[PDB]
Amino acid sequence: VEILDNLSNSSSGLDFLQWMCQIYSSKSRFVQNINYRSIVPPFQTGSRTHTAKFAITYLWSSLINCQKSMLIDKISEWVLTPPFMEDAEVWFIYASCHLLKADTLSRQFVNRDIKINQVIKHIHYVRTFLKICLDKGGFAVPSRLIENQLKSFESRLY
DNA sequence: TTCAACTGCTTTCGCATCCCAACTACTTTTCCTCACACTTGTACTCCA
Repeated sequence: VEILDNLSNSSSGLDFLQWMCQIYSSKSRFVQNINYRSIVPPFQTGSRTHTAKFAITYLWSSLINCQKSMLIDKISEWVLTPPFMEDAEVWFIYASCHLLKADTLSRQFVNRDIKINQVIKHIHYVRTFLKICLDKGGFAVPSRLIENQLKSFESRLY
């Protein structure tokens, strides 16, 4: 919080969470037998079947940071690369990155054969990443309320 | 008097199970720093 809420010559905290998720990337299994001294899982380590909290804070705070910069392609290219096949929160973020492109591009700037179908691609990415998010374990989304927003992107498109 | 397998031959130079390692633990190597129980007088009166 100190780098982001300093704002003077700041890295805004996002290059430091990038530092955390580079050198503490460890897909190793949690051996669950040794007594643990000076480490604890739920806030500072990142084993297999547990995404690290600095990893998902790097995903939330770079989606929100990219929204406020209006580069979403570059986060959507990164989230593509790690298919965390053990959790639903990364897939909700990956579904929500495409919802933001499907939100931004659904203004149409007229009152176009390529402007149409690209939004349909992002709408179909949301409906298929939210489905695989909901098939996983516990991450309860307002899955009705998001469908009201995807249809609203298409009614503006028609 | 014939059928059917065993048969060597196509060119001409030069190209072309055992080991290791990871990280985190627990442990040993010792050396340094003090206390805890014991005891005789002395002190303050004790009873003669």
